[PDB]
Amino acid sequence: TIENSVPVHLLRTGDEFATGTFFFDCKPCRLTHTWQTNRALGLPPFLN
Amino acid sequence: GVGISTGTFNNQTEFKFLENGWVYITANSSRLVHLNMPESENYRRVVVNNMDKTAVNGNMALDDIHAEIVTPWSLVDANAWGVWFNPGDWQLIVNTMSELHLVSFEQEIFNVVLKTVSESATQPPTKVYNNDLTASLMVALDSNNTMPFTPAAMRSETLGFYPWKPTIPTPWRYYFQWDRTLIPSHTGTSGTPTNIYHGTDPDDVQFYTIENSVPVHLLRTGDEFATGTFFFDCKPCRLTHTWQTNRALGLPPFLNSLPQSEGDTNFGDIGVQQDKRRGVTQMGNTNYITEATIMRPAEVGYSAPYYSFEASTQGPFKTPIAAGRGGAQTDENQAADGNPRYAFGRQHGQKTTTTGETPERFTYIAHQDTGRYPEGDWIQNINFNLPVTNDNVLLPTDPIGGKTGINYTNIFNTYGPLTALNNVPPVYPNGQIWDKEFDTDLKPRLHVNAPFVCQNNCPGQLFVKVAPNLTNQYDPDASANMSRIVTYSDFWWKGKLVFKAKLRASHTWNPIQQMSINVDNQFNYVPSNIGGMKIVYEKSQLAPRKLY
DNA sequence: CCACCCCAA
DNA sequence: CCACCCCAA
DNA sequence: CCACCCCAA
DNA sequence: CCACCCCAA
Repeated sequence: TIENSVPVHLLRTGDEFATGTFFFDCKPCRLTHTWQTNRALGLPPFLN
Repeated sequence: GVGISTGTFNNQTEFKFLENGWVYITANSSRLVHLNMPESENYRRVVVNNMDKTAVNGNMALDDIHAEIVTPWSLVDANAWGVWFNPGDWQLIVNTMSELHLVSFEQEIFNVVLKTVSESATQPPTKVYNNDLTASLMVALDSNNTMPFTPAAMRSETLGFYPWKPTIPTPWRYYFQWDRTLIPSHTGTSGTPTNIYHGTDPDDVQFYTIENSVPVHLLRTGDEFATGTFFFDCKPCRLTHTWQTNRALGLPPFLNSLPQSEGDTNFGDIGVQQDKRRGVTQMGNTNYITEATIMRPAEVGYSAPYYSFEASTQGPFKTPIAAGRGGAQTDENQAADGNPRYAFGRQHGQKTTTTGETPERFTYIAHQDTGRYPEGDWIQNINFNLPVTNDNVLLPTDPIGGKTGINYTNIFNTYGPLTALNNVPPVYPNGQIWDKEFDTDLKPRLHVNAPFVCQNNCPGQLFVKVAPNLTNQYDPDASANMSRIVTYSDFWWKGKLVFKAKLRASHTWNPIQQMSINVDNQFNYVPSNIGGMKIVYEKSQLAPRKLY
């Protein structure tokens, strides 16, 4: 129940509700993709 | 310049004994490398298609199709155990020490020599060797590891393990995105299954170039190229093995009855019935508390599919495994617990006074027992109600999928958040030392090729090449590839690898398994009347330890 | 820039 | 005079 | 007067 | 004027 657990701000017309600034502590996302399997790893054979 | 020396030779193994059983192991390997002129001074892109082996509709693990690009640049790898120690040093670190730690690494190249070959077609004809004191050597360091990583240990294209023996770098090459499809097919599978070389996904086109990405240091005769000192930030390696399973964990039963005479035949009986024994089980059905039933804190090692040849966009490839032994090396499956296999020749073991093109190898079998005997398991009904009945138990012998040879063991994967594990021990000589790490957000817990896996960037590859020596005729607007002066160069390479490890104390009563010289070893560690040398493989972790 | 089979009189 | 695919630990 | 199988958190 | 199911980062 929101009424019970969380305050409610009674806004009218001349009222502004604003949050704060929420800082995030999560891991980066990479704009890169890996195209290597298990057959594209290491020192290929030597072609005689 | 060309008058004086640039470096010194040192292939010494220094043991700096510190305080608190701590030692300093600085291995130096100064080998003299030889290198010839690259065929082509041009980069190539080559496709390998052995679709003559993958048609028999039996052979699918013989897929040798890949797309590689050749570089005129000749690489130099020293990422091996055999290059840094001899059979004498190892025995020390193995018998005396407990755990080993990797520290520094610095390479140094000196006494560069470049000679031209003059072919005097006269009778024999004859060959006249000279010095082109103005010639050059092109050195390159990938200090920014911009390029792929090709550990040349995998394919025994390392450096000689005998210092008094001149060696050769490996022609550099790397993978280029090759797309394929190949469906399995047994001896019976009628018609031609499916197998093709799509080509290349335009997305995954990485065409590298050393000239462009990495500086090149043009060395002459009176120039020395030296690296720095590379500090390593990787996890320790343990010179200890765990011999504890799940049946050798905790407080054993209390034996209400003990023998009164000798013999390993006279067994001390507990003296209580299985469905009236006190303790804890992970079952809510039974009342039987057995050494197999009882609840143990976790599970040692895991059980995965064996000879489980997966596949993706590049083609099929086997499923790795990180398991010790399990079962007396008289009862293996050298497969289930994936035991490495090593093939070298003449320059990395094997009898020097040998002949032909046939490697020698060994299937290294560790000491640690986390491995399994997948021929003594079983899956039965929730009701237990044994003695279990057929229809109520799927055993190893019982086929799965209707085919004989197959099992549930073959398709089985018991890896739980309760799986305990120990990394892959060093495999000396041959074996690898340290190996870069995957650039995937999620990373493998441990590698199967190297005891050490660096956490940050690792040493940059040293690419060694010969500079083009040109004649009086050269037209850069020609279809053909000019004609250069047949030039080669030999240079001395030195290495300083630093290790820091701890000394083992005695805590049992029974001596521990050490390394020694038998009447069957002797002539495995000494030259022969002709000067026949070879380095044998020897177990790393041979000293007990407690898992719990 | 040689010391007691290593680093190191 | 090697650090995380550039300059640049 | 209990710390990571010794002395020795 | 948003921090780890309350007051209360």
